[PDB]
Amino acid sequence: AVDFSAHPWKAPGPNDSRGPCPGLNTLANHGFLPRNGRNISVPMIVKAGFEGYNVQSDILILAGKVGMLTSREADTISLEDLKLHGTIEHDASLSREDVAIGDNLHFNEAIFTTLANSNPGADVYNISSAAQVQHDRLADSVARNPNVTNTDLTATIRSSESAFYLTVMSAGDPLRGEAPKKFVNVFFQEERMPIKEGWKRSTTPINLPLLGPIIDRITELSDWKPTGDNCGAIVLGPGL
Amino acid sequence: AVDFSAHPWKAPGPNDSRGPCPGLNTLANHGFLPRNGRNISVPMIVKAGFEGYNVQSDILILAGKVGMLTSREADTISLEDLKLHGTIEHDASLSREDVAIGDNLHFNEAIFTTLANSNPGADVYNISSAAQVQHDRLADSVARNPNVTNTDLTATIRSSESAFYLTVMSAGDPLRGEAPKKFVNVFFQEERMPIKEGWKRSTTPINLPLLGPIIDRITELSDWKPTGDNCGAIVLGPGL
Ligand code: HEM
Ligand code: HEM
Ligand SMILES: *[C@@H]1O[C@H](CO)[C@@H](O)[C@H](O)[C@H]1NC(C)=O
Ligand SMILES: *[C@@H]1O[C@H](CO)[C@@H](O)[C@H](O)[C@H]1NC(C)=O
Ligand SMILES: *[C@@H]1O[C@H](CO)[C@@H](O)[C@H](O)[C@H]1NC(C)=O
Ligand SMILES: *[C@@H]1O[C@H](CO)[C@@H](O)[C@H](O)[C@H]1NC(C)=O
Ligand SMILES: *[C@@H]1O[C@H](CO)[C@@H](O)[C@H](O)[C@H]1NC(C)=O
Ligand SMILES: *[C@@H]1O[C@H](CO)[C@@H](O)[C@H](O)[C@H]1NC(C)=O
Ligand SMILES: CCCCCCCCCCCCCC
Ligand SMILES: CCCCCCCCCCCCCC
Ligand SMILES: [Mg+2]
Ligand SMILES: [Mg+2]
Repeated sequence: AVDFSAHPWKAPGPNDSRGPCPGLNTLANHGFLPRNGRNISVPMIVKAGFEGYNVQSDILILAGKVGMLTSREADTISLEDLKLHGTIEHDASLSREDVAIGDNLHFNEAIFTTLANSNPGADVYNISSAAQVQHDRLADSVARNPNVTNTDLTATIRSSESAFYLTVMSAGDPLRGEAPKKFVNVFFQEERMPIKEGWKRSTTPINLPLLGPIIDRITELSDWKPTGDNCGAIVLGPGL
Repeated sequence: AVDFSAHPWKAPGPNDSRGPCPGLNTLANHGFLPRNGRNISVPMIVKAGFEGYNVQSDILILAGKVGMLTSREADTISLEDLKLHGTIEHDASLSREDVAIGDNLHFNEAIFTTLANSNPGADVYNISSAAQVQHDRLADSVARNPNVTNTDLTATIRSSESAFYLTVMSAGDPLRGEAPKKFVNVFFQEERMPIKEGWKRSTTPINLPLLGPIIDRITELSDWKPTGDNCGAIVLGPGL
């Protein structure tokens, strides 16, 4: 049985590995993944994402094995390894800076302002607000980053990530594609499960069939267009 | 200290998974990897390649983790999974057909004829013969396959594979970049270590520093040019 009371939030120490992903960082901060953020396998991620968020193995195996490429080890990563630019890590993040013009690893409040201020007049973020934020964040990178990369692949990953915050931090059925701002804000700003605030793990499995139409709708509403190269080539390992 | 008498060749049975790679197939056929070809992890590949061939973890971790993408499992593959087109598997193979116009999985004697007939008048294959074979195999694909994919990435993989047969099946120092035809022919045709024929595991470690200049020289001598977009994008998982 999973006992959330047995999984308290603790702030990471200075030598606990944390990465650019709030999903995995939050799992580590609650001990669903190792609190040190090290020696993490795809099986560990699969189990952690299921226990913490009811996210299913389909998306976690797919994403997990791509993430494994970022380390030099046979079958594990440190969470910090995931910052490797151009494997999964991309420009026009929701809460991090572009690597060419800043820190692509740590939560940045100034970047996060765009998301925080989205969906004015409501107490939830939803698909249309998520799309607007993606549009605005990409425009910011195009304006300010002379090395900006924007491809079909980065755009899809970005929509996947928005679909994650909308589903995993939902109050009701994750199908609805909306999440309380108070929950999503805690998730990004503190990398904590907002238990005190009333959040509970989804009782509905979050899998590719559920996420797919949400992802596609976020993309559609974001008014995304190709801007240049558009080759969806990933970096296959570190130090190439 | 490896005892190859403890690792006899046995023909694969009808339920044994085999893939497009003679290196891994041969390891399975000698029980360095599971003879059934199933539930193979990157650690297993690292250990197997070391024990069988003296191939080091640098190349096997890098290649292994890319290979893991081809399955639906968290941290293992079946050898047959590696046939997934556009992850590692490519057009203009040495011993398989292009997927668009034939069987990209099984050894094909007619394809192998080009390699078998290379370096006429010597009893070895070497860097210049390997380069000629790559040139000729690519020309064949460009002639006969309207869907040919030929990129910096596929060209590098192809030269890596040639460097592998030249080094792993060598008689003396793998550094020399030459291997007896009688050894290489058995390797491809029977997916067997040619022990009876006089082959022994290299006493020199085969790693990226050793392979790199061989790879680069094969490419240089092959009179290579890209096709089309030259997009080095890999397929990130099955059933996309
Ligand atoms: C399934 C539960 C997970 C959730 C809820 C989740 C959530 C998120 C969110 C919301 C972001 C966007 C952060 C931003 O734009 O500032 C993100 C980024 C990221 N995630 Fe995850 N994630 C999960 C699993 C994974 C897995 C399994 C990996 C393994 C590769 C991963 C790797 C990353 C990376 C590398 C980024 C940085 C992308 C970027 O913004 O540049 N995530 N994740
Ligand atoms: C252990 C030492 C290795 C050797 C000596 C070796 C040798 C070879 C050779 C010679 C080929 C070319 C076959 C051809 O063109 O017909 C090949 C193809 C291939 N190898 Fe390996 N290999 C090794 C390790 C690996 C590993 C670790 C992976 C992935 C886990 C891998 C995946 C492949 C794939 C997918 C192909 C097919 C590429 C193609 O021809 O389309 N190999 N290998
Ligand atoms: C990582 O985890 C594996 C599996 O539990 C263990 O055998 C190994 O000793 C660990 N390595 C480190 C760095 O602690
Ligand atoms: C998101 O919320 C806003 C404000 O409540 C609303 O106007 C908009 O239609 C919503 N979008 C979706 C897709 O539910
Ligand atoms: C980034 O862009 C600048 C300005 O065009 C250029 O000088 C530099 O070489 C680029 N760097 C990369 C990472 O390609
Ligand atoms: C082993 O491989 C089979 C398919 O051949 C798969 O169903 C099974 O889950 C695998 N198990 C693991 C996790 O190694
Ligand atoms: C090959 O290319 C043609 C033309 O671009 C395309 O219609 C077809 O679907 C492709 N695939 C195969 C394997 O024939
Ligand atoms: C390969 O062998 C042939 C025939 O012996 C020889 O002409 C050629 O120079 C050799 N090339 C290399 C790279 O040693
Ligand atoms: C954090 C999300 C990572 C997801 C990686 C792969 C999913 C994206 C779309 C599917 C693969 C890309 C080719 C269509
Ligand atoms: C199976 C052999 C190679 C497949 C993956 C190679 C990874 C990308 C190549 C870049 C560096 C390796 C050789 C120079
Ligand atoms: Mg980023
Ligand atoms: Mg092939």
